[PDB]
Amino acid sequence: AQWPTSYDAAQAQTGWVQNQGILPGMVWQDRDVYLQGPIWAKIPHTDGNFHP
Amino acid sequence: DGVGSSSGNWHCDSQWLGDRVITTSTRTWALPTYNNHLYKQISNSTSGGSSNDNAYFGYSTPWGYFDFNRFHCHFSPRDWQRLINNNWGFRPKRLNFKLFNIQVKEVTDNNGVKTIANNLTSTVQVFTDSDYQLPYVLGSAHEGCLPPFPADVFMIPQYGYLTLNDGSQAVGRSSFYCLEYFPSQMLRTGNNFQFSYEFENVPFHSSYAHSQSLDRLMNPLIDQYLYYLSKTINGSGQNQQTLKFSVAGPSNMAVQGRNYIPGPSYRQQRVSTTVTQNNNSEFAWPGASSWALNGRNSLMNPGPAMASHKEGEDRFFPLSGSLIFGKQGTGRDNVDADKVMITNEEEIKTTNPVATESYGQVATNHQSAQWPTSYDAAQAQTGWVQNQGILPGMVWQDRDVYLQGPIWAKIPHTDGNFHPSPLMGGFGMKHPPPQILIKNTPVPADPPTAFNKDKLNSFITQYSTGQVSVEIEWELQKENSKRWNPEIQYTSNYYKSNNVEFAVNTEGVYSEPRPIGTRYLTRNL
Amino acid sequence: SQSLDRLMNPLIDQYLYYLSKTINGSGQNQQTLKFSVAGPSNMAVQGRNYIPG
Amino acid sequence: PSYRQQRVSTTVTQNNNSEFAWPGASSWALNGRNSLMNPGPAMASHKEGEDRFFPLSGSLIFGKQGTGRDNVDADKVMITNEEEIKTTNPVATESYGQVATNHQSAQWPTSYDAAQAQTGWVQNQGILPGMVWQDRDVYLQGPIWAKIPHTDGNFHP
Amino acid sequence: DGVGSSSGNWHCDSQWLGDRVITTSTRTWALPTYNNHLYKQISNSTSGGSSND
Amino acid sequence: DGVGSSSGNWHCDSQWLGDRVITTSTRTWALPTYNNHLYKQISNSTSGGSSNDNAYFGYSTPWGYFDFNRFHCHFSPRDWQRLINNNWGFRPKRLNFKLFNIQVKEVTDNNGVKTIANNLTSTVQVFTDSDYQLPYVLGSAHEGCLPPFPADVFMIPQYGYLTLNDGSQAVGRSSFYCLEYFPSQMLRTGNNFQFSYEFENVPFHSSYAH
Amino acid sequence: SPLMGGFGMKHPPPQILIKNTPVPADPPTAFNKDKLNSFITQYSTGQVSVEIE
Repeated sequence: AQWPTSYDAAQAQTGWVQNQGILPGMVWQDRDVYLQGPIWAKIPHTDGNFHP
Repeated sequence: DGVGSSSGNWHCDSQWLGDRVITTSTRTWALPTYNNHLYKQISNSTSGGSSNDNAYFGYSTPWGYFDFNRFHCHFSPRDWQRLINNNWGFRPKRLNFKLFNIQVKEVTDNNGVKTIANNLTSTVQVFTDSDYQLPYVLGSAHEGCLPPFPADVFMIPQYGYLTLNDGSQAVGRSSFYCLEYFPSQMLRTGNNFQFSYEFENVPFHSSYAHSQSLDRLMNPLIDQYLYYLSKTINGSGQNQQTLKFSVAGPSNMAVQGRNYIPGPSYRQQRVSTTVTQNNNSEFAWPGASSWALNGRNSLMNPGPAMASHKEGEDRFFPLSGSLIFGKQGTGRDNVDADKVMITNEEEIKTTNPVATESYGQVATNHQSAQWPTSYDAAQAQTGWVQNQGILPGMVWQDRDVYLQGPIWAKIPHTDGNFHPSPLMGGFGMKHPPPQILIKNTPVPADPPTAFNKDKLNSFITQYSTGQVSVEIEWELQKENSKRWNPEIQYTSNYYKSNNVEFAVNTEGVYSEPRPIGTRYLTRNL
Repeated sequence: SQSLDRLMNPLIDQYLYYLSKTINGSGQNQQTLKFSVAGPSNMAVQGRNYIPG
Repeated sequence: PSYRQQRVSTTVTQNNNSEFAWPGASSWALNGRNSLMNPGPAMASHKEGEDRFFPLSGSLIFGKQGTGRDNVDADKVMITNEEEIKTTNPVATESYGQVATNHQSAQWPTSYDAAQAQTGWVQNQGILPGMVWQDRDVYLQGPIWAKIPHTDGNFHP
Repeated sequence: DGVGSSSGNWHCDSQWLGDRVITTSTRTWALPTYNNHLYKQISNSTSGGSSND
Repeated sequence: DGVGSSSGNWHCDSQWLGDRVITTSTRTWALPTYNNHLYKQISNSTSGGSSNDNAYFGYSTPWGYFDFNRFHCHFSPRDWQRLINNNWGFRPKRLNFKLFNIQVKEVTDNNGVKTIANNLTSTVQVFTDSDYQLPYVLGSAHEGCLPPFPADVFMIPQYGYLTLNDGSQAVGRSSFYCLEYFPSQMLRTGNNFQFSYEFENVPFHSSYAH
Repeated sequence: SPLMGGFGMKHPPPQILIKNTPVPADPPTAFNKDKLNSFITQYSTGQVSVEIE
């Protein structure tokens, strides 16, 4: 709000989130498979992965 | 049945054992006739022309349901104090549910005077959705729970559900459920109903606060064997670039290397309880920080567990990042701040980011010196991180539970989820306690003496009452801390007052004066 | 057959409050704090346990 | 995942002629206190073909034998580099990628409404499904173990 | 008979098996007094003069 | 339950043995609805401005209690004469309590005329504070005991208790008790209640003069 | 020994509490979260027997 001096005061501002990573409490569905689509894939042999 | 015999007993107490506590609650309920025994399609168009964000399509059913998904339904205030002052964690194990002492009454309203009489031959239908084949509405923090005070008589809420909508219209994928399509038994006089359920394995709720912060886990006496960049120029300037490194360092704890980082964040607008400090503009929706789904904006209600405010300022709260309860007798439309109770998660500030602050800063360019040409050279620039997703090495605490807060929620049946702890607090399960549906069996009035194929729409006015008992066994996690100084404990204030806290007033109205958390004891890390 | 933002009971209010007004309107020094119950008519601001992926 | 770090060159003449160790540090805050994002998420130290660049605080820096403790030169310290994990982890001093920030549209009724496609830089990216990464390497002079903080939740501790 | 006891249950569902399906339906009925407990002879003449058909 | 069957009997007499006497008393009681099923905070301020000596703070409950803590509740005047004219001392040993023949009535008061009818499906809740977890008010010489004459019908008194007070105000140490926080069972039609108790060892009362 | 006369005990005969179970009147057909304050006017009567040796 105002408080000592004037220029310091500023209204609430928001920004757009174009990319969002995983957060706790998130839920989602994986991509659908198709009759012409692939069946399986090999998970790369790495130290870590998420939802492979 | 009969004057000299009952169909059920008292059963209202709490038993404390070594590592277990068993709570039993008994209440008296009243069940009216809902929707005149009809299923009705409902939508936002039936309540005027609203915005796209509030459009819905669903059905209202003549059934009622039992709700005890709140902690005060099972713990007395003193029992809650015993739980939170002596245990590091707790979790439900199994529950027992009983329905008994059914009484069905019929009402006649002729020429003004109203008469109520017993209807001994009427029935009440009860079933449990143990296969989770119906929409689950117990995880939306709705009213109609068992009253916290055992002496109160409560009304059973009406069951309704929503499905897919396009504005106020439906689509072919929308589902219609008839609750009479579930097994129906024939009952005699004096019957009772009961069933048991076992809670699936859930983690203990963290009913403690951390005595250490994530950025202060090092030894304050010993240096690290790691170096950090401390100087880039000698100072003065023309061509003074250099690279100097230093050891950190109890005197430079900020730049020390660390193994773990604070959990995820999602920026919320900051609101002050001192109204003169807020901006002189209407910002509740404009600065709400919401999320969108299929073109519909939904408020980011509490959301990720984040610290409510920085240290030394409890007058600030996130716009929609905290649970807000209403005081006893508080209205429902545009009430003042003194009529509501705003919770704060200040305990988790040791591991979770502040809800009204940026997660941190990140580099947004490549600093470069002169090199061929001049305009190409640019100083280092950073940008604010307003939302940060999960990163490896992240740690966080979940939202606290409250005496007036919800207990459990149903995890949506989807392909994937991450850390399915309910955002309003509690235990998230794939198979939560099943919904218990109840309804009065319709009793038609006198039909005409000539056959008519239309369904009957003239019934005897009836309602039912009875007693309901729910018993839940909880597992306890004891504390074995080596802390020397005394801990912080929840306690009542000795100072005199007109009324006793968590009691009834002169008019006989029970009230809960403040919200009670669970994080009073402390532990390291 | 259900959306993540429409999992609540459309007939029963929540026991949680949300900030609904910050000024009385007109202006010079009109800051205030008003809270409300949501609310089948205000499903957007209801508290929820899970969020989209 | 990634978390942008400032890029510093071992060739001092290539760096900006200004004092930036704290100002461009890329830190995180807790209870009003700023703490350096010391090494942090495991990310590739530099792009291929340039080992003269290192992240500001994204690498373990050991001291040589007999090295002092206050304001020592670069030749007195040993800067590690995680160049091996560049096959799966993002470069520490680069953006994770680009994302769309608007709706491209053609003409349609009126003119000013029309807008070309625009993209923005992603400086920090959290965990997403289908992500894979390698953890930070261990060293002969490095630590062996650590205690996971006793909290309600953590990810990949 | 009695408030605490019923004489019948829900029994309304359908069970699907390999080569069999079992359907169960339960409804509530109302039965009035018909014809004032009398048997009555009826004919087309009692409803006017109709055709031979 | 039923016309042809009762749930309890006469049981009103006194048996004299060698060194023991057994007294049995049966009375008919009436229990109204107290406090409109509410718990109410009470204090001296609610009854005007009294002196500091009479200040109090407590609660009134919708419960009633049974009182037989008077000698005429068990001894007839002739039985009392037999006791005091022939014995140097006496003391209680054990007691048996029974509640039976419960009848719940509902009252309708429309346009003046009052009608009373049976409510066969209603229940009455009874419990004993065998752990002494509630304030004890039977040792204050209060009214509401069983009438000395067996033929009299009496009203069950309302239960209330007091706690710590500072004038008409309360303090943090004050306790609030809810009687519904005790075990509650589901009852059918025609039930009865009974329990036994053994008196702890007490000295004989000196029923003599020196 | 009680000053008004009699036998003083640490564990005297326990208090026996009794109450009529409330029976609410007809509730409204629309849900309301407030506790019910409309009950059927009732009272109870019976017999009590106490035997002391």
